[PDB]
Amino acid sequence: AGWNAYIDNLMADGTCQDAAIVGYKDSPSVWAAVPGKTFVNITPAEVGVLVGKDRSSFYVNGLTLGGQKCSVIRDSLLQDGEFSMDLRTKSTGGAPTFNVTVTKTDKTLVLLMGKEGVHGGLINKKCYEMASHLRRSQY
Repeated sequence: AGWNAYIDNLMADGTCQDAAIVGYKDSPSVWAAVPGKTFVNITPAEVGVLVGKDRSSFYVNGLTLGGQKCSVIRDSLLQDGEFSMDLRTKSTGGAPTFNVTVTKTDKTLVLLMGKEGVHGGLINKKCYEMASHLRRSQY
């Protein structure tokens, strides 16, 4: 329970602009998300591609989250040990892009988006430690 607590902790820093906890087994659904941003709009369909078996067009085609187009920098989402995927939003001529990290637990996907100028290495670190935290309550 209390999935909002995890979102609140992830957002306490001020360096992040979006975060969401999404259940992806059977019937994917957003369990907790930042109101009014992009992750709150993820659809079961996009989730299907994330935990998806076909991970080829990822590097050369990217993917989308809550409608937002993204590029894939690294994908170890299913590879054991790491369990995370690092993306960068896709922007227009000169629009600022943002770092995104997706981490997978037993039952959920933890997503985090940083603000402009925040290192990916940091978004990844916070997402990763948060996912580690949830697998302990067997989630």
